Amino acid sequence: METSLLYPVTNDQRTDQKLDGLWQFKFDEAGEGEKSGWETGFHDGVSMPVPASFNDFFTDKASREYTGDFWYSRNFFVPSAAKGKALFLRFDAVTHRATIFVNGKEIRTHEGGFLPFAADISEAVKYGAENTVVVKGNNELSREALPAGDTITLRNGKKMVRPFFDFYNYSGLNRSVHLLSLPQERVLDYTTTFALAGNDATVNYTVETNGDAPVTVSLADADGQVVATAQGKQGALQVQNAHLWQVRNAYLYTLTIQLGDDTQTPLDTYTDRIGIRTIKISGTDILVNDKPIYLKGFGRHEDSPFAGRAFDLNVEKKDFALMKWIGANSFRTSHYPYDEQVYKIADEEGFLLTDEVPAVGFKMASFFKGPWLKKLHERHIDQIRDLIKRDKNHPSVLAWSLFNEPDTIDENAVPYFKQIFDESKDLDPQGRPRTFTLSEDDTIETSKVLDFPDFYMLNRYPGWYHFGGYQISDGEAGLRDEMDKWQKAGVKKPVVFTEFGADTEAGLHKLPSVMWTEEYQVEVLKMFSRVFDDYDFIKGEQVWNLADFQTVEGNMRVNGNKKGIFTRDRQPKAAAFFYHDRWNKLPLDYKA
Amino acid sequence: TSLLYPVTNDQRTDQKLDGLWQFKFDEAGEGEKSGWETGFHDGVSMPVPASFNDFFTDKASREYTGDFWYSRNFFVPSAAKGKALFLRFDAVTHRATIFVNGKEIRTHEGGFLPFAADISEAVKYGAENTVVVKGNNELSREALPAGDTITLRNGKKMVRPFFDFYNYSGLNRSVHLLSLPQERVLDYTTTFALAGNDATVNYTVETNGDAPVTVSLADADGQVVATAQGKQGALQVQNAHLWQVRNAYLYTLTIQLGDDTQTPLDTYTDRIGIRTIKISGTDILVNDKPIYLKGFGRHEDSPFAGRAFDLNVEKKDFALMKWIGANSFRTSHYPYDEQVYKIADEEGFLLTDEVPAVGFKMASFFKGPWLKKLHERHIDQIRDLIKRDKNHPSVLAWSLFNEPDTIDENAVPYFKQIFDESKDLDPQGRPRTFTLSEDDTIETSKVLDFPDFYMLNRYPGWYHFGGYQISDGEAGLRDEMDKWQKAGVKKPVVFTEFGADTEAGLHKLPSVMWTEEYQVEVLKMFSRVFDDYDFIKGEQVWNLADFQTVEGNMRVNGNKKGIFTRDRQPKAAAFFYHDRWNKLPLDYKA
Ligand SMILES: [Cl-]
Repeated sequence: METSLLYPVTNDQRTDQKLDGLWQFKFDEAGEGEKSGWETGFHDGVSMPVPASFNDFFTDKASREYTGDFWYSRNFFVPSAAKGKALFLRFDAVTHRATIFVNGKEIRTHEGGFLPFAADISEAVKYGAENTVVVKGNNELSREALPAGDTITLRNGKKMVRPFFDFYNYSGLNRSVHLLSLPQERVLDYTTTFALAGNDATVNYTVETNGDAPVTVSLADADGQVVATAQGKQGALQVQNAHLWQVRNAYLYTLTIQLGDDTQTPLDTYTDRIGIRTIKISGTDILVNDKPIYLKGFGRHEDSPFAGRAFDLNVEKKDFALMKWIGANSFRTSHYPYDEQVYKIADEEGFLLTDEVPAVGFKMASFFKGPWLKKLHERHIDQIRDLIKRDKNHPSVLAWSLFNEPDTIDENAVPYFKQIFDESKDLDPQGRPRTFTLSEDDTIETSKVLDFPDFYMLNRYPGWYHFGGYQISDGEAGLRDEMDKWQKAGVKKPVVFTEFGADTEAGLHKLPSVMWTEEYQVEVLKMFSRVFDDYDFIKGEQVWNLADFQTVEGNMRVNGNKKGIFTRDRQPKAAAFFYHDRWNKLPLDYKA
Repeated sequence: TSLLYPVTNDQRTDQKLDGLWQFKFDEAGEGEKSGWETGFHDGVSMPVPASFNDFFTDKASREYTGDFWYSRNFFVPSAAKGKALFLRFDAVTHRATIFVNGKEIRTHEGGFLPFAADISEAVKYGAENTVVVKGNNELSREALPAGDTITLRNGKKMVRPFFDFYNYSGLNRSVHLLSLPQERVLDYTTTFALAGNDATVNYTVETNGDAPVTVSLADADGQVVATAQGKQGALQVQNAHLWQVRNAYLYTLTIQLGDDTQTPLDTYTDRIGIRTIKISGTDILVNDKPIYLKGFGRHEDSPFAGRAFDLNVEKKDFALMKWIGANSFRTSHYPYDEQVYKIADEEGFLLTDEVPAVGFKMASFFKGPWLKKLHERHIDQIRDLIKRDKNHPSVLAWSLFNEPDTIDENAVPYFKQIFDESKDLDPQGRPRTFTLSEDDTIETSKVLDFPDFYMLNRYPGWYHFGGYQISDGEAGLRDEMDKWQKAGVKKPVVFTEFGADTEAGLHKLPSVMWTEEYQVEVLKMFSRVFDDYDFIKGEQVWNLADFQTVEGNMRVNGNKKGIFTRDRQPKAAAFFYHDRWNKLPLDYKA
């Protein structure tokens, strides 16, 4: 029930100072952190950068694999000019679980390590003095929290995780920490939808505030020129001769919201950039601004060698440099909400994102049978609400993914899907498509939930998990056989392939190819391309993965996952040049 | 005296002595004073054929320089009493003395051409006998290939070559025990002419007696199509199947000694291809049509045998060269095992046969007292090479130096002499040439009148104008190509080295030197240049596969300029040539 997830801005009514830097850090295996006073703060631990996953900074494995309570400590200054304002610490992500103490006093908890949350500390600090913030984070996985997984205990006592997902359990203060001072009466939320008529457009907005003061809304273009204004919390901004936002061709207008009448100084100002564009599913078409498009891309994680799962602006800007070069125009934020700065860059660069909530693991290799479904569901729907509230105004969000590879064959999955889909059908004012990925075991013959998603996202791995090597010929025929069945039943919704590919160890070559070589990656991708091109209802290809990424140790995991088109260092495998050639030859309206 | 390859029939036997010999180093030079020439069994087992270097875990052995000893027992059949008995050594790198049953039979200089020892009177027919080989692998400016031997401050001897490849040494090729007739074929020659659909093989036969000679040619199905009598003669082949590039057809030649009445005294058989080679101004003509050369760039180098011939690697190297569209290669920088040419003959490849005249330059050379003995051994190894490989249809040209220092005006007497003393050795009179290094250019080279066609070694984008400078390196190469064109070049030009070290697995966007992408970028550049000039009639890239090399800070475990890895898998540049070369016809530029 987060009152507001607006991204921090700086103006005369709102301040935002980052608390990033080095913190004190201590493990707590015994769980006696609070018994012995760590919540008042400490400086007898190890320095830990923020934001950063804490796991890879340690040379010993038990610390890399640590599972339990852990503590971050820091001092921060509160200016005396802040007295009277609404004061918040905004945590952009604490994986997975956090209790926040300021000066020894408990402020709040939070569940879910991938969305932001703020702590009202207005009453917990001395103004004009140094205060202390302590974070008691937790790490464990259970089937009652997203991402789904288990926590086991080695015979020697140490806890460790057995995830139901691929990626590594990178943990800790994974994203920035802000100190905010906001007006007492302020903007909490706003919403935008768009309509196009001829060369003109209309933004339809609403604004939520914690009070009754008047609301002025003003829309300015790229050069600061005001082009529409309106009064009140509902309204319609008329933009004549609009500059539409276009795939791989962004145009962003600045939106400005202010509280007060013209006898006041503005009691609050908020500011955000939005793109004027519309998204419709029509038949099997995905329409952006009423012309069909064809998705090309990935397939991503937030993973980097030094930050773990933490947001790094350098790695993010290179991922976009690469993705623009290679011809992509879309990617899915698998398998969890990304740092907010990523959606701002997709807006700036004209990319189409599939925003995913962290519901991986709904799949035991009897899931929906059990009793952890009650608590799991609360957290799932709550994480879906907060995700849609945070990112709804980004032009680059195209669709919401509400599961990843859930067990759709279990008939008991249908009551759960009915509930999730019912409870979310109206969260997004733009009413974009809501979907999920179907795993390989989940086909037109075996899935029970094919009626729900607004378009289809298939995860197919012929040539890797099935029909590998010289059997690849049988795998293509068996995929063509499935795609034949969709066609017969007459798919009325678009189909998008969202995973496929091949683990590839850069530098491994063979002629002829063998699984794991660079040549085999290309043969596999060429094979998929031949299938995609032979069916009109296939409307996009998102390969797995963009880069190689870290993973839980295992005998099938050559240090992480290696399915990337690029290495973890962000350099290209042979498959990168394949797609660089294919994707820059496919137009935006491919198949139409 | 005879370098014919061994064959098996009723007059001639041939049995390999390959396998595990005994082996000992002789750093002191006491082996003969110690009685080792009588054979020994107190050393280490060593495969033959194979270089001995890579079988030792200590660097002192791997790098050993000096006298080393091989010893083996072998059985001489009773049935062989009365024939000419021979130990034939296919290659002993670089120097050998041969002992049988402790008796010194013969010595040999040069480590890449075969020699035979007559052991007819040194054996006990019907029992075991001993063969011991005393080898040496020192280098000096008086032997090919050229280099120096130094002593370290700790006494140990170490080689410092004037060439790139590693000093792989020992019994690098098979050892045969031969049984030959007392009167036998020693040599033969072939030359060809064409006329319509008919051809003429012009042969001669060298013998060590006066018995009559009888030559017959049969086609691939065994049908006889021409006979002749006499030590000189001409076989008339009606409606001949010509030997074509990447399209071989081989006739079987059979030489037989003795008149129509006696038991046959000797039989010798070989496989030849009917085809002609002419340099017509600026074209290379095979069967009177112009060709365009594409290929490598090779070494005899494999992980486990070293320099030694390994038939598995050779058939694999050939499988790859056909896959990639190539049709030629140069046996840099020394004659190869004789099997390489027979496969070349069966696969219709064109070979440039190179004598180990490498390292004739320092970092001058033709201004030293070593030339006199160097030249002795040089023109002798030229004679042995042409005598051995004459009759192969697949040998296109002879290469008499690799990267000699032709800038000094003193190279000119020596070239003059080498080129006069080889003038009339090859009966087919194929073109004689050599490679010009980066420093030897139209502006600076003093031996440009000698070669029959020009072989160019250029490394823009690697040893000069690397990295972002590559564009200035391309411009300089076209500069030099403009000056050749200005100088009115009348002989053909073939690029025979160019390329870039590449560590398989190193990727960068944009590229940096040593990555797979940069190599493709460099090879594309050279291609752009080659295609804008008509006198350029061939591209032989360096190198086919990563090969081993002396240790140095620029050698990342050997040379890495190879299109394929030392294990013979492709780098990205493999697929660039696979695309390009399989689209250039055999008559590109005509
Ligand atoms: Cl206070």
